[PDB]
Amino acid sequence: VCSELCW
Repeated sequence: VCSELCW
């Protein structure tokens, strides 16, 4: 799960 670390 990656949101922040992908944006």
